[PDB]
Amino acid sequence: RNLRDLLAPWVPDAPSRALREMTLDSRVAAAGDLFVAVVGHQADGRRYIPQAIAQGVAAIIAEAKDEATDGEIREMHGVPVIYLSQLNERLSALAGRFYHEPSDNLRLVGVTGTNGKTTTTQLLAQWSQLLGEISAVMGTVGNGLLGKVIPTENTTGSAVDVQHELAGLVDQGATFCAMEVSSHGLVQHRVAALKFAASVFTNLSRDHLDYHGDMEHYEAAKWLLYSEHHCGQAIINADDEVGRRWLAKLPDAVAVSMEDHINPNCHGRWLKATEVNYHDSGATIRFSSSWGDGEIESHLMGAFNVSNLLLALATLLALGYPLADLLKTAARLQPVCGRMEVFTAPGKPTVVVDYAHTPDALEKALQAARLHCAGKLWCVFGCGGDRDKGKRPLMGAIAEEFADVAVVTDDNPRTEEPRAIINDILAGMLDAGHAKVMEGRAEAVTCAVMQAKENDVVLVAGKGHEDYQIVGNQRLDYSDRVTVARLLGVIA
Ligand SMILES: Cc1ccc(CN2CCS(=O)(=O)CC2)cc1
Ligand SMILES: Cc1ccc(CN2CCS(=O)(=O)CC2)cc1
Repeated sequence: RNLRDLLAPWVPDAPSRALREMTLDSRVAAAGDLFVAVVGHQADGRRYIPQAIAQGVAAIIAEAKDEATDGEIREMHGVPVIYLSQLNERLSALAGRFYHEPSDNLRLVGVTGTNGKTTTTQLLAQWSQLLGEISAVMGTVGNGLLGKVIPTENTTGSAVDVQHELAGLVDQGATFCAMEVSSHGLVQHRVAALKFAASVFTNLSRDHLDYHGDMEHYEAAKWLLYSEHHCGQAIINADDEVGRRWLAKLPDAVAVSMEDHINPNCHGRWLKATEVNYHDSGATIRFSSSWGDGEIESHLMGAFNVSNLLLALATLLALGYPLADLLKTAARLQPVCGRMEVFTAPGKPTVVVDYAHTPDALEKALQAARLHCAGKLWCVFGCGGDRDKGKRPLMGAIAEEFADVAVVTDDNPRTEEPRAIINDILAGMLDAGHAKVMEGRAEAVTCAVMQAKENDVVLVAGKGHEDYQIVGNQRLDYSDRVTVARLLGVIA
């Protein structure tokens, strides 16, 4: 890594310096590093140029605004300081070049939208890996090779971090990466120089866009951004209103629908579910497409996961993965752990474990579960103690309305009186007397599972993958998934 070669596309006469790492943070900037001094909200990195120099950085690249002209090479204490205009806009490209263009050394698929980003990302990574790739994910659940994702707990990734982490995955042997792209990330030019093989839009609609002008400006803002990016093949959910409008303007984009929103007259590429049977262990999805027709046995639950699966299918088809091989591997696609995760056993009720711990998520989960439920829908849940109490009666009302049997139990009561939490939940119900209350979560889960009929579905909500019950100050070892598996005579 040489400063001269790094800047060759932009600054021809740049000094030759060996460079170690690229950083925006003067605190971590060590000897031999390239320190990049940017201007943002409140913060001006050029402030810390002397500190970085004092810490022995090999070179600096700095926002030219007000202090210099574009491409201006200065020299401070023997260290090159090269100034670039609109440095925030160019940071992705700068870092891309520094890290040897990792997006040109694997197949990068970007996924954007409000809902289904995480799931669609995981399905892309899983499915590609089943077809022989070494797949990776980047997003909110974390970054890493499939099955080895390191959480992004409390770390906002800059344009440099994005390129760095992608290069990390390349180094680890990744040939495919499914990346969640946040609305904020796109606007802040954090993926500006990435060569996306495909861009997947789970939805383009947003709230607070009722005025024609606002909708107009939103669309224009986004369309502008996408015109500046290397998006590759566009795969767009046509069940979204904005999606459809965009599809009408994008003859090379792939239209994906499960609600009959494909318009055959355009002769574009398309994929649509023609019928779905939601059964006790997943969904049988019959589909037609410009690549051919087929039938997939998905082990994911609900209509939203049909959409997500179809988006991943359409994307991989667009990228040239053979339909036959995709069909042959579809049954091996699994849910994101504790996200509408189905557990079935011969002659037992179907049990779904989901993380849903808010009123909207609980409603969505129950609505999804209902589709697969020939008999009665059971809902086993509680609410966390020592947290906001407002959701409690709302979750009670939801359980009462969207389930047939509400089983109210404990869920991390912490230091709060467990029964007090339950009372708050019951308060929200029209007929609290119709709900079952059982304390001991394990006991409540058992109650539902052992009593529920063969054709019933039991939703166990609130924890998903979170393998503990916080009672008092103890993080006691407990798992909904393990409890359910044992009750069904299967393995979690
Ligand atoms: C430290 C780190 C955190 C997160 C990411 C992932 N990246 C976030 C920004 S994004 O949404 O524009 C594209 C994905 C990378 C590195
Ligand atoms: C998903 C997406 C990708 C690109 C664009 C902008 N692009 C401008 C050049 S074009 O008219 O050839 C094709 C559209 C918008 C949306």
